[PDB]
Amino acid sequence: LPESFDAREQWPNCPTIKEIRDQGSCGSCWAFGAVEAISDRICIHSNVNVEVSAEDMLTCCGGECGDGCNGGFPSGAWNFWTKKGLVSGGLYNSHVGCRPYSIPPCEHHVNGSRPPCTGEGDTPKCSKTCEPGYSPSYKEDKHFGCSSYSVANNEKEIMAEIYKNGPVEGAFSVYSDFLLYKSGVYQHVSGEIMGGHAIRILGWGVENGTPYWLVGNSWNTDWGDNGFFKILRGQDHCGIESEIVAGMPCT
Ligand SMILES: *[C@@H](C(=O)O)[C@H](O)C(=O)N[C@@H](CC(C)C)C(=O)NCCC(C)C
Repeated sequence: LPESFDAREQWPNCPTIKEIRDQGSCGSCWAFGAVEAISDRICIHSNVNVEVSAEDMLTCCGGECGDGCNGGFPSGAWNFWTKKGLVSGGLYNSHVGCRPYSIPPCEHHVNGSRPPCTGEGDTPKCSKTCEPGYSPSYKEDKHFGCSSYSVANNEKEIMAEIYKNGPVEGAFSVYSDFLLYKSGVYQHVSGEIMGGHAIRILGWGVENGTPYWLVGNSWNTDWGDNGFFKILRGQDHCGIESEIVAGMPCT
């Protein structure tokens, strides 16, 4: 394994790997970490560029994944992918894919032209139909996964998984001092705990002797380092290595 690795550069033909989405005022991170990583993997193991609908995951998985905008279980989301599959769907107001995201983007602890995020957003309905003008039908646009698994709390194994199969989904404990992240390798030094937050890990590296994980957040591009952040690697820091889930697309 190399000292550094960026999935964005290792797979130039898979643009989704470098895109950052916005969960809006909804606790749907569990669904985003998943559909983002899944999109990357569908592109990596079929070389087809397709943005998997976060809308489909968040609204149609049900209790098996948790409680919609109230939070969910990452590994459950990958399970739903292997059971029911996922349709395509782009960004809010994009009109791309079968089911585009229906929750408006917002400012996540930063100032901007967007409305501030307000954690109070309800889970949209599970509508099994594609937006008008889209083809094929909801049923026909389903992308299925052929396996759903959990990577061990092991740095080398997690690095190996990403190295061979692409980005994975993970989760960590967010503390108040993380909200203001801008650059460098994040390390929790103070602040109360805000709760668990699922994300997408697409690589690793070392910055001034400090090893880290290259992570993609779901709070838009004006947050952090263009939507991404780096976090201490090798110490299960604030749980970053304790909940790694991924899977493979059917061929
Ligand atoms: C993520 C978000 O910030 O939108 C969201 O809070 C979430 O999925 N939280 C869960 C923690 C996981 C990432 C480990 C969560 O709290 N859900 C588990 C409990 C639900 C009420 C079923």
